Amino acid sequence: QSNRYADLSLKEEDLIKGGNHILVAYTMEPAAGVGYLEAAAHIAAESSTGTNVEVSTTDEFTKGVDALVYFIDEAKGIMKVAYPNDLFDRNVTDGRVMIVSFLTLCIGNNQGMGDIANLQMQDFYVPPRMLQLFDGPAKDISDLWRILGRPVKDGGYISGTIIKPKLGLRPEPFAKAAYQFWLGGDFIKNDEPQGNQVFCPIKKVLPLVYDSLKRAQDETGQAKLFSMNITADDHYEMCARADFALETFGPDADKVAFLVDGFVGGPGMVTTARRQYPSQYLHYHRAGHGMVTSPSSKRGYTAFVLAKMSRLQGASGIHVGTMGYGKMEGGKDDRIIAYMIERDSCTGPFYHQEWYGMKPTTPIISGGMNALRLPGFFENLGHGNVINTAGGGSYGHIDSPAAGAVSLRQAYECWKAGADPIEWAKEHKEFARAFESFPKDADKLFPGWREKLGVHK
Amino acid sequence: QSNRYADLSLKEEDLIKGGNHILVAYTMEPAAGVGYLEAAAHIAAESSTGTNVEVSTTDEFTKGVDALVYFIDEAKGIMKVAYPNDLFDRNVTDGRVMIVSFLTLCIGNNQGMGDIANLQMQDFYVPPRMLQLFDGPAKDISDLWRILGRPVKDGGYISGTIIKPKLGLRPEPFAKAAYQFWLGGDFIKNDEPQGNQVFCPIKKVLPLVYDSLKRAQDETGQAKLFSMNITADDHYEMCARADFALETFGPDADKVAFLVDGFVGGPGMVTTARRQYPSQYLHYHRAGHGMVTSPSSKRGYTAFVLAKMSRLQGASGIHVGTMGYGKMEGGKDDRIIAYMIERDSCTGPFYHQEWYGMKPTTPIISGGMNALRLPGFFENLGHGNVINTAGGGSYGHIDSPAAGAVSLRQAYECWKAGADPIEWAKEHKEFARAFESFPKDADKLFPGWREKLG
Amino acid sequence: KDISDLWRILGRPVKDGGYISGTIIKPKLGLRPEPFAKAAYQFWLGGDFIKNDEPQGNQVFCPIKKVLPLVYDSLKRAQDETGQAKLFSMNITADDHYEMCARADFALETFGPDADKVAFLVDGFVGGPGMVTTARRQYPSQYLHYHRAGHGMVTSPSSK
Ligand SMILES: O=C(O)[C@@](O)(COP(=O)(O)O)[C@H](O)[C@H](O)COP(=O)(O)O
Ligand SMILES: O=C(O)[C@@](O)(COP(=O)(O)O)[C@H](O)[C@H](O)COP(=O)(O)O
Ligand SMILES: [Mg+2]
Ligand SMILES: [Mg+2]
Ligand SMILES: [Mg+2]
Repeated sequence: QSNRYADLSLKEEDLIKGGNHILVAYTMEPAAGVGYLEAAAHIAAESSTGTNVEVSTTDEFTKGVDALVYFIDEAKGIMKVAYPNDLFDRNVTDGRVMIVSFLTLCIGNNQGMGDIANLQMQDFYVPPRMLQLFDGPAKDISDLWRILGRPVKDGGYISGTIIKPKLGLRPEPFAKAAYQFWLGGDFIKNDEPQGNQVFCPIKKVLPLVYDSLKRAQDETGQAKLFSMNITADDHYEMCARADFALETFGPDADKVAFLVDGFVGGPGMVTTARRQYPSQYLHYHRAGHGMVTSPSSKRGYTAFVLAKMSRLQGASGIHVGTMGYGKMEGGKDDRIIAYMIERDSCTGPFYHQEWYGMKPTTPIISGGMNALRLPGFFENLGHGNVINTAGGGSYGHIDSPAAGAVSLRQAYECWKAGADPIEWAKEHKEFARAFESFPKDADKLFPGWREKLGVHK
Repeated sequence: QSNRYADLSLKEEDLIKGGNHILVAYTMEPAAGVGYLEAAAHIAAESSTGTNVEVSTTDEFTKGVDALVYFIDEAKGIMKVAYPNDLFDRNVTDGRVMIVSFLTLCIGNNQGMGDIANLQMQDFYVPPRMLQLFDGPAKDISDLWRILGRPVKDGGYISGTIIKPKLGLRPEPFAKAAYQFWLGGDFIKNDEPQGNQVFCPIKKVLPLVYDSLKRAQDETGQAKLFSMNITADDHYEMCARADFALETFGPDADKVAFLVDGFVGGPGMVTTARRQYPSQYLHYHRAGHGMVTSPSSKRGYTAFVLAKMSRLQGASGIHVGTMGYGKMEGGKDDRIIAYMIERDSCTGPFYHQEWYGMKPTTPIISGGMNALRLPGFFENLGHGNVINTAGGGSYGHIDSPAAGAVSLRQAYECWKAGADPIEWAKEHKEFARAFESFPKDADKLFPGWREKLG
Repeated sequence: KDISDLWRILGRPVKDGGYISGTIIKPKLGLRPEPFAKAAYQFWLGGDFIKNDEPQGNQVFCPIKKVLPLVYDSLKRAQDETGQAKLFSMNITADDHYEMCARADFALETFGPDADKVAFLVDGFVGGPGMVTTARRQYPSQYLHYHRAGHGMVTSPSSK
């Protein structure tokens, strides 16, 4: 099928300039005894206009929408395919494109082919017209900065946490833990699985959470933010939770973000939040993604691809990991993921992308961070225009959750001032106490801290 | 954490009899330098009530809902976890459980832990009360048999296809292609990506397809079935397509199945079809699943787990592959996947499951099949109470799509009669002509066929 | 839905699960919410199944919003004490389609994790096919209890 579904003489520069194709770059390894080009061509066919044999029903018009392999490097195990724009599904309702079609064609059936050892998407290019037909984000970090009374341009670090334990707190205990963090921090979110468990019903816990928000706001003089999980199988269940949340928070309802477990939940749930509640910050939680985005995986698509898709879907923010600075699987090069979702112009691993003013998706950092690890994280990224949720780093603090929230903020102020963390600790109590809260991390990152800070009987 | 999130003295037999836990069996390999139990215990914690450090907010009540490792085999790389039922989310609207919560906890964050090399679910057990709170299927194959005028019990083989090419046919060509197959076959479905492309809009093609269904019904005197793709990001787009489909088919609207790309589309799209249009057969298409279900994968979950979940979600039927008899990745032991979704009582790789009358999900066979390959597939499976869609096997036939449909039916009749395929071909032209349509398959499966068939 | 779904909830064989004990709340009209809830609790200590009498709904002396949460408390209390599941069949009969749905929605929300144990009773003969289909099509996952009040006006042995 090489003759029909491959044209290795096409120039990528031309395919991009034309603006008539979505381009996709994969890593690929063919099965034993299978030629590399024929594998790529079969993938292109199975991912667009054909199957594994000739069919009587094929006409010449069909060939015009064939996906085409325009580049392969067998030595490097790379293949690139051009997908004509007209292949992708459109809403009958409003003509917009849908991400589920992109997934179906470009990373659907080709993941189960017997003649393919493995196939993973590394990057993709979206031309101007296709980008115009995606929803894109309706809210972004600047809306949160505005609420917090900080500059809508470069408003900087937003301190946050997840309520701990991840499951098991009853309504009153849950509301109290929320209150305690907000005395020092900006941002609280449900842990990914917390919803309407029988031991902590939503109708009971949420009004109490709002009371905690009000009390913290009155006492601190600062606005507070809450990100609520509305993930659910039933579309109308999602809307029921959402409707109840906004009514409950009343005059502070703009401060309610909606969290959706978008990876295991799928594009449907993300779009429900985005289209039915565009005026609420949409928080994309990627739980489960590791099953394909892991460094050891040669299937599906990468974390980078996921983040870039989420921006098109209309996520206000998305988890991008800790880039090797915490407890999940990530490395320092993952900073490109944040750049791609927050900048108007950025170059991915294979494709440069212009966003033409589409709103930025906030990079949200979570997973094993604390005040001691943050200075190193910020140095790698180059800035702090982020939301940083730290469950362990906050509730794990020896003094209080509030002190934990403060320690996170002081760590950012330390890095921003370009100061020495140990010396910074000498003038910032909460930050200093984080060393004693997480001594194993302290010994590794800042050896000799006990001696320098006078932490001894 | 081992002391808290593992109790290897718990008896699995007791955990099952109690009916208070969902049990899950994984393959697991810890990261380098990490002990197996400490890995397992950490996995249990991250999948329920805790994190990687102690927190001041922990109370004693939280421990009662801790997930517990109750079994490990470091040598075989197996671990099993008991998840208390109360952990899982419930609708405020109607109290039922949701599959996305099961996914979030049992195969969510645990796929990205740095101290875990890999982790994949092999099987799970659902106790009676949790099962009562799942939607389950509302329609099944017996509903199709009833329409087709066949016994609602063991109605047997349903011949089918996918329209080929998978993308690109315009409305009139598309509808004409549909008509040609139905002259011989029962069942047509959209290929997984076909919807409202600009070269073939739904409002244009669907009325033409219905015309094709009517012409074939009048001419064959047999009822026909069509499975339409309604997959879409927007819930209300799905409903727009569904509403239009039912109105268009009018008095035959009961013969319309709704196809959903449930893996890439997610539980949200499946439940939209299941709950808003329960009286329509819901066809679960598993496009994308190979990224975790592949034999080469050590992450996510297996095809078996996926299929078992789909039944809980309320799929009327789901793709289960060709079990090593076609072009995708599958083997003969995959027949257990079909058994688990269609039987009332079956034993999985790790757990026996009673279904207590929940409707069976139809095993749908698709992917590189033709009349020559079917006899081997049926012998392995043991029956033909299946829907078999063959795109290439049908439109690939040298004579016609109708002839292709007949050859598929004749292949089932051959196996059912326990006949020799080469000798069966001597009395069935359509079946015989399938040898010439796919000579390469013919040479492998039936060497010397050219001489015997002349 | 059918009786096998009820057998399943009750933990009995889904095939030939046998006798389901039940009752109607007495007096047929007149109990206030607390008295009504108490009567429900008392039967459920021994029985499986309770249903509204055919006319009981939202009378001014016993509003639905008041009584239904109390009935659910009684169902829970009986379940906890007997270790047996209990069933309740609620009248949602009403002229207005949207009144029926309001009652149905409120009932399922109220019963929360036990909402599958709520049946919907419809006075189908005097109420007509419209009301029956409303329950059947808008709430198919809830057991539909057809009450034939009024039927005797034509079905009587004396009727021709
Ligand atoms: O459940 C958890 O583990 C977290 O709350 C982190 O808690 P801690 O702050 O206590 O570690 C986050 O949901 C994960 O980090 C998500 O991972 P990611 O952002 O990589 O997708
Ligand atoms: O798109 C296709 O390739 C098919 O129409 C097969 O066409 P052919 O009959 O022409 O091969 C099916 O969708 C796949 O088999 C799905 O795979 P699975 O059932 O394994 O999920
Ligand atoms: Mg979490
Ligand atoms: Mg297909
Ligand atoms: Mg009565």
